[PDB]
Amino acid sequence: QKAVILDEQAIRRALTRIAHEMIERNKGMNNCILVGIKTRGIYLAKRLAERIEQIEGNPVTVGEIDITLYRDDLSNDEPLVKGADIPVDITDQKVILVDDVLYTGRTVRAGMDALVDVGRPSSIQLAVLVDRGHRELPIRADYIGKNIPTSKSEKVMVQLDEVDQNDLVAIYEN
Amino acid sequence: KAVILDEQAIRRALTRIAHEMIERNKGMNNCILVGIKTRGIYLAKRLAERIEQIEGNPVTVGEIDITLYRDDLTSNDEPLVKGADIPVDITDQKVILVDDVLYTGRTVRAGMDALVDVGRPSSIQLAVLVDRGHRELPIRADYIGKNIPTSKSEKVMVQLDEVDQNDLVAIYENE
Amino acid sequence: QKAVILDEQAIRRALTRIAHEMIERNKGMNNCILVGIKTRGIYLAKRLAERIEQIEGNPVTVGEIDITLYRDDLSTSNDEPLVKGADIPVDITDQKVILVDDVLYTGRTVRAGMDALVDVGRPSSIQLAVLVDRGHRELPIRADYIGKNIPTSKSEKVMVQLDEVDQNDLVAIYENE
Amino acid sequence: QKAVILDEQAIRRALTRIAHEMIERNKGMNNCILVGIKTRGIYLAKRLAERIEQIEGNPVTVGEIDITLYRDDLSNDEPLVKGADIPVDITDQKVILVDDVLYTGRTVRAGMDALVDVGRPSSIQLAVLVDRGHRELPIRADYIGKNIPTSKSEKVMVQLDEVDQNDLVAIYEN
Ligand SMILES: Nc1nc2c(ncn2[C@@H]2O[C@H](COP(=O)(O)O)[C@@H](O)[C@H]2O)c(=O)[nH]1
Ligand SMILES: Nc1nc2c(ncn2[C@@H]2O[C@H](COP(=O)(O)O)[C@@H](O)[C@H]2O)c(=O)[nH]1
Ligand SMILES: Nc1nc2c(ncn2[C@@H]2O[C@H](COP(=O)(O)O)[C@@H](O)[C@H]2O)c(=O)[nH]1
Ligand SMILES: Nc1nc2c(ncn2[C@@H]2O[C@H](COP(=O)(O)O)[C@@H](O)[C@H]2O)c(=O)[nH]1
Ligand SMILES: Nc1nc2c(ncn2[C@@H]2O[C@H](COP(=O)(O)O)[C@@H](O)[C@H]2O)c(=O)[nH]1
Ligand SMILES: Nc1nc2c(ncn2[C@@H]2O[C@H](COP(=O)(O)O)[C@@H](O)[C@H]2O)c(=O)[nH]1
Repeated sequence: QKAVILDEQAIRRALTRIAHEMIERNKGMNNCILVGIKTRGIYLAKRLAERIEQIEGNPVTVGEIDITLYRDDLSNDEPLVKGADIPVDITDQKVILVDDVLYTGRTVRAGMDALVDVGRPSSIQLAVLVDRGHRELPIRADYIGKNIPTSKSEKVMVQLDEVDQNDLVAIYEN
Repeated sequence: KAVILDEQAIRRALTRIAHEMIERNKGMNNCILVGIKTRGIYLAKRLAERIEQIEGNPVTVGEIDITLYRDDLTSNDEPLVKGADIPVDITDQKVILVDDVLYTGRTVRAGMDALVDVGRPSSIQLAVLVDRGHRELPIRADYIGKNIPTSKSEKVMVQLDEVDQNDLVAIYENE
Repeated sequence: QKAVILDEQAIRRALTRIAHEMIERNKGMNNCILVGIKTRGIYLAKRLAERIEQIEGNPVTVGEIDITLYRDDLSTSNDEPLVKGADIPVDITDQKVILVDDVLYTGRTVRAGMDALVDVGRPSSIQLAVLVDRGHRELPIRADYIGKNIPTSKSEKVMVQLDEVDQNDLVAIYENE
Repeated sequence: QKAVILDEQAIRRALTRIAHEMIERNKGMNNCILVGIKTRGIYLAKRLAERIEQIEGNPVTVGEIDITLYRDDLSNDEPLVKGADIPVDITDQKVILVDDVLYTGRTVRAGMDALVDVGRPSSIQLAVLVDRGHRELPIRADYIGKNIPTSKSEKVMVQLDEVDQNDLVAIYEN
């Protein structure tokens, strides 16, 4: 069992709204790059970029960051960057990280630290489809599809058509 | 004096708000916009046109007019409804009130009451271009163009093309 | 079957924090009156008043509002809270009034309370403190002071127990039925 | 000058309220340490620690992080950690960073990086007296004395008695 929170239509409308928020807050998307985290983040980033191209008429560059969980186990797991593929110079550019779910914030901090270390973007923003709460760092998403309250024993399933052959956000037990 | 939104920023805020309204109401079926006073009504019409463009269905726009009444002896004026024109039945429908500036919240409270003498809507939401803070009632906007905390000794000037021949939001010293 | 969200200590901490937020935002609680809604709101208001008296050294006046649900459109359609009585022992004109309730949900109860106060007096402002905000607002109303956000799903509600009313202090979420 | 925002009394009330928030959210402040950034942050952390102990009778440890702005030209400056004095093991502990003003977020990110790398706290929170907006990273304060959006062309003056012989927060055109 699992409670469906967003269906395909609700995902589409949240992403469309997010695109218009990005255009609003960046005053056009000139000099902005989207960088998706991991598989689902990258597909979200591509969906946003296509939407923005359609709205403004200019392409938006999309990069990728890969992040993987390392364990003791010996426990605090640690996400570490395994690779980045960003096809343009980010220095003095606005970078928007994109991910499916925000939870502790540790994945984004790794992504942020990587970008800040390797380039000097003028700013880094964050867009997520879901914020599930329970942050363990002072990190917040600038753009949020849906706030989904959860308990620690719950997990959010994000399905995307490209990866999963369904567009759906649902909450489930472990 | 600061300019806070220029014409382009106003347009992008209203476009975003339209998409927010479609999102949260899951399509703007069974949802009506009601504008407060002159500028709110024009903002409501702008939002309605945008929504029609996005979803392909018209959205009904109503109007509420609200006048300030005053007593003798900074404060104590009371906004009262002086007319409403809502062209459809609002009972069991979602209504979104629309205004330019949220300040004390007293004007919205007068509008919220009025709505309830014309239908029992299933819910009432509020969209404003600017929230300037200093609420005197527990009222909040659900959709906000720009959140702009101000001092009591400041004022927000909202100009709209339909009324003022220019689109702008700026803050100036009340003094 | 319920999850305890706040125990007696966490309720005390939230209310203590709320008292300090009130003092901060009102820059002292001079010319402020607390008005509790229904039974549990009133007891919360009294607790908050006692705390504020302790912090600032001056008593805070507490009033009461009673509010009851009426039905039926007779077609079922949404119930309407109406004010049944109010006991406010001082003049509120030009005073700050803080409404106090246990749980904020649609906002309709507070709108009735607010409409009443604004009608019969002309306070300089009205604020709202609640122990719990459960979400699902149907009106543009928010609490100024909030003990705990406890979002509820469709089948859930929030149980609030207070020592004065329930012989125990606890906030828990439960499945209705 | 352009505006006062907090006088002494307001600073005292905001810090008292913050202390109560910290007791509430951390359920007492057991296994929680405050770390002040730079001179003014450290004085704020000390005021908060003293208040917290008075409320429930439990002492709070205060550490210090020093952070200096490095420049590449004589507006992309970089705050770097110059020193830290953390007097207890922070592994599996909650840490609260404390500063006077949050602006771009880059100072906090440097401080965070300094903690997260050199201890493994269970979480890191942030308390500030003023949030002045214009963030350039997805960083937010958990505790805020006063939320004060500003233009890039104004500065926030924070005066604290320990240093400045006056308590005040004000905005200045600069
Ligand atoms: N689908 C899903 N991903 C999660 C969930 N919690 C964490 N994640 C994954 O882990 C990262 C977020 O976790 P955090 O690092 O913020 O704790 C994201 O890359 C996300 O894909 C969840 O509840 N559901
Ligand atoms: N244009 C402008 N209108 C204001 C301002 N403050 C209040 N108002 C107007 O008065 C109403 C809101 O004031 P409130 O009733 O919320 O105090 C709105 O209808 C708005 O048009 C302001 O600072 N600028
Ligand atoms: N950026 C900026 N904000 C101001 C100025 N004056 C007032 N404000 C904003 O409005 C609030 C004023 O609230 P007051 O305490 O004056 O009622 C401040 O907290 C701040 O957020 C100003 O000169 N510049
Ligand atoms: N104990 C409790 N009371 C509730 C709950 N939901 C609504 N209420 C009660 O109903 C009123 C608020 O409901 P509203 O009018 O905001 O929909 C309050 O007076 C409160 O006592 C809940 O989940 N638990
Ligand atoms: N007093 C003051 N300090 C500031 C201001 N802007 C940044 N800072 C200092 O710089 C840090 C925050 O800047 P950030 O790194 O967030 O851009 C804090 O350590 C703070 O003391 C300001 O406007 N006034
Ligand atoms: N109240 C007030 N806020 C200001 C003033 N100047 C700037 N701000 C705040 O700072 C924000 C950003 O300023 P901007 O970066 O757009 O110049 C404005 O949206 C506004 O909230 C001012 O003179 N008074």
